[PDB]
Amino acid sequence: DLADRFAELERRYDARLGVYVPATGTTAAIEYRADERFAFCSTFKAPLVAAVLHQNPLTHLDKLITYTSDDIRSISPVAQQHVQTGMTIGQLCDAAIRYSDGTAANLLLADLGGPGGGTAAFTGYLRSLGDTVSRLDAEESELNRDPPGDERDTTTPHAIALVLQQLVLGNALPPDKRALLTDWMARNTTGAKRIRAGFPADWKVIDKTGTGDYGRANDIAVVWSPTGVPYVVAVMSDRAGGGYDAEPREALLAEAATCVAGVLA
Repeated sequence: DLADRFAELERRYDARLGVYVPATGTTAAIEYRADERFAFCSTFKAPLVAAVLHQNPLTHLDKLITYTSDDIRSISPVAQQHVQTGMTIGQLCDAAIRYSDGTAANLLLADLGGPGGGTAAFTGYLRSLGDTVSRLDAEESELNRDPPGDERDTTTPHAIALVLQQLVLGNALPPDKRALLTDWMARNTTGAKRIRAGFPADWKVIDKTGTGDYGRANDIAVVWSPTGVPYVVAVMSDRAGGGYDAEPREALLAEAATCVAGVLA
């Protein structure tokens, strides 16, 4: 059965794999370790942008945010080029999703306001959507440690898949805001070797990745069949057993996604 295939990927990659695909009118749910916790890594940046879209009118996307060198934390491919000029909220949303810009994500968290530099506001947003599992505790920083077993900054494939489904396919955002989220995810630059690589080229794929130490490698996606039928695919992985320096394995996520594609096609 399907569980056997995922368990075989775990054995082969020396990894823990989590998979969830919400049930639909056309498919039963796919679940493997779907209610086990995995580090968000950068996958929270997609619902983060949704929180920002939700909390403001769309005119807010043109608000210019300025910041300094002291705000550059973690890989920030876009934000590192605009220290002098600043970036709009919309530009930050773009960067946070499409380039996993950490500084962009921290500035969006700030834009949410409230305690913890926005991490509470973000978590409250998830709570609002019906997610009582996921939590963000910590801003982006390349100095962050997050050892296995710590519940901080974690979600579950089940929880994050239901969130993404509400955001992109459901009614959590009005259509004008929904379209921006979808488009940013559709033009992501970081995901070509994960879920995208497990689905035939005639499927549409939009996604948001995350990568971390302990071999952490995640991808959350919405896919559309060649006949236009959408599904949400969350695949999360780590290799806590190999320690801090365990290599993330994108191919694990591609191959999990291949299994999923088989069930859905």
